Amino acid sequence: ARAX
Repeated sequence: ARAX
């Protein structure tokens, strides 16, 4: 999500 935010990281990927």
